[PDB]
Amino acid sequence: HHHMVLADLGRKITSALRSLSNATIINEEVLNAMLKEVCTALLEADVNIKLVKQLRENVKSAIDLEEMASGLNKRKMIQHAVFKELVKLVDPGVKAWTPTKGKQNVIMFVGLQGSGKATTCSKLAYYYQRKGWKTCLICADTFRAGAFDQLKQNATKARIPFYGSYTEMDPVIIASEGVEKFKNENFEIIIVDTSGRHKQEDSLFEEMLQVANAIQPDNIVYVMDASIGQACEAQAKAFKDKVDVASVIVTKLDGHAKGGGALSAVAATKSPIIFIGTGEHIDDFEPFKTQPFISKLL
Repeated sequence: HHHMVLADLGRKITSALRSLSNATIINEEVLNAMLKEVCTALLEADVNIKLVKQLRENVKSAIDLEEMASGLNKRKMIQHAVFKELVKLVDPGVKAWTPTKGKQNVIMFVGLQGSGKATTCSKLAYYYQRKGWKTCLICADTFRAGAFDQLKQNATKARIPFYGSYTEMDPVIIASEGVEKFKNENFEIIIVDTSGRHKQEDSLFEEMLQVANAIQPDNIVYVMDASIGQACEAQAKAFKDKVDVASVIVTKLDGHAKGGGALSAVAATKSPIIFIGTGEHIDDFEPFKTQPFISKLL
């Protein structure tokens, strides 16, 4: 109830919908003033103006205040048209990849520097661990001088089987031998962590494709820092074009107003968002279901 990670965006939208429903008479002047408050609320959440303009057109096209046939309550329709369009804004419109029970699902992780990818790997492995999946963790991370220590102690947190090496230098052979070990051990969720000290987007795609060709994963997850706002559009579009199955986890949605713009930016690229990072705890991780996400927002 507006305790959401997008609460400041929620307070502004509800007040616009609350003011509209409480209008003595509903007309186009009251409707236009409501969109102005919502369209501004989205922009202050760093939503791209192109997305905010398209939202306004979709709302006015769905509403036909001039010819209102019997039985229709406009005020309640005005609010759902806003609600229904807020769902489109954060929905990629593409069915995400899901693991198959009884099969062996290899999932590889990629992410830039300062994205929380290393800890986000632990949350997904623990997520499937509480759901009854036989899960594991592989740290194919080279040259972080502590990436394996972080997994060694983070896998300790959720008692998750982990395989990695301090000394071995090729990430391709660490992930391959890691997937080979756990595949023959009948694991259903095999999570491979790649290196996180990548600053530019091209350096990520080199290691990403090196490790992917060897282990042949069933899914590749891009972990994005939402604190960059609508600038996620460049990252989302680039990563999706260079993989077969693309999925995006968004972390650091809290502590900044740019979270709502990052979600709509990745959704605009038609990249499936599969999970949310909302804070620092290990159970602070939840899948991205758009309709419950927007309904609780309002």
